[PDB]
Amino acid sequence: ACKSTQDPMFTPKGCDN
Repeated sequence: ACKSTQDPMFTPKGCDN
């Protein structure tokens, strides 16, 4: 269970996908 926070240092592959 990951936090949904889409930013330049965050990677969406595996969390917000």
